[PDB]
Amino acid sequence: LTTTGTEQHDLFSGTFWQNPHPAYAALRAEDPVRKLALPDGPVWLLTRYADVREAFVDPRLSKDWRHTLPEDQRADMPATPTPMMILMDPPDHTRLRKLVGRSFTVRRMNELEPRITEIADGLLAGLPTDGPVDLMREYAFQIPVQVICELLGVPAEDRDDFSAWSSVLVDDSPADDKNAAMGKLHGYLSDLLERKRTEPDDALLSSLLAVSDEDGDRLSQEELVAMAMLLLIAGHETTVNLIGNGVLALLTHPDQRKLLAEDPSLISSAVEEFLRFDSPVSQAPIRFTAEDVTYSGVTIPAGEMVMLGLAAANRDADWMPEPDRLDITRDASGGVFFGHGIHFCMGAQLARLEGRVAIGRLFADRPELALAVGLDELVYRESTLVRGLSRMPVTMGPR
Ligand code: HEM
Repeated sequence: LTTTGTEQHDLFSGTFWQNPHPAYAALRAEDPVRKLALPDGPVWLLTRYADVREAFVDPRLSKDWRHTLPEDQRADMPATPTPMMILMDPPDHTRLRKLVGRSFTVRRMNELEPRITEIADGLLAGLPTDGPVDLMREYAFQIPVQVICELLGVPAEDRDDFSAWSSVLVDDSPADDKNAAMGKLHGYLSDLLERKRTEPDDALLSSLLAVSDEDGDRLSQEELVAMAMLLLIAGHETTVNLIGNGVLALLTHPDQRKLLAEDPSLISSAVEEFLRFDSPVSQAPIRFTAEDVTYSGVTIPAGEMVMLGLAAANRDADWMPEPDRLDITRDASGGVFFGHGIHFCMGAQLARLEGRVAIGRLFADRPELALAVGLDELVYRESTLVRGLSRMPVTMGPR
């Protein structure tokens, strides 16, 4: 629907998709705990930073879908549709992350910088010198999935096929295409595991197979494929939009772009602001209420679905002073863009690394980069959990 009073802004419909921020601010001020009638049913939205951050660590906001279901029917059901950690609660979540963390290390993420810088340069060389091009499809879409390929150790021949299948999930609409692309990804990854079981290498897939703890416990076929699938889902579309929204932020702010060109080393700090200013994960994945929770005088009953407004919260003036202004020189301190608590983005370090390499190399390579269309001529994807551009037409300019 829409907001109410003073002046009303569209929600998850119409004008919302071009700029959801005026709508986000109205909610924060007038209506911060709101049951929203969506296509996929009724979900609650928390928009105030303080509530969002609290909700993240509150155990009463569970990742278990069974909390919607009555008492006597929960014994029947699995805790998860697939054994992914983002859908799991403690202590099951604790064991899974502990075991994957033995392979998906901050070191391994950081070790990819040379391989990341290669992928970026390869696409930059493949972009035209003269004339307009689509920066989303021809650059922004391509970096993350190829980083994910290097991570998992997907064969070089099949990398372009892998890239295409994942892009169908990122893409706007068709559902059957999204359901079948999942199918041949899940097929390819499961197939790949067994090939790495007899021919191992230095890549993450082969690394995850051999993982043990103190007790001698490991990962089975189910969990390994589910982790592979999650790494791709949670790390492709999300990273694409950090690159996308971040480049947009610079092109639509001539002052800040001057600051970065005159001082390239600001890029690490710049990424941090792009994540706060225009958060690619607009709302966090669904949480379910185990018991009744109260926020801003509104009680969400037990069994309801809750989304945490990350993009909204990151512009709360109670947290951040002058929060609508883009300042790359800022100090992040507690941006809920990577989440907060037990579920905090497990690939967050890879995400920042890809963020600085993609955005930093591009503006170095193409200093006279410009938008090819007006800001109101830009089209965003109409998806709940994402803020992101379907296309970004840019002129590369001379030199
Ligand atoms: C800048 C881009 C990214 C953003 C904004 C982002 C955001 C998030 C957020 C908000 C969560 C928590 C979801 C929740 O609490 O419901 C999350 C979880 C996760 N992200 Fe990311 N992410 C990004 C990139 C990546 C990358 C590159 C990877 C690695 C391939 C990754 C892997 C994960 C995983 C595995 C989780 C689940 C952690 C857990 O629950 O134990 N993400 N991400």
